[PDB]
Amino acid sequence: RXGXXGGC
Repeated sequence: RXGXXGGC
């Protein structure tokens, strides 16, 4: 998810 991405 783009290097992490914790919400959308």
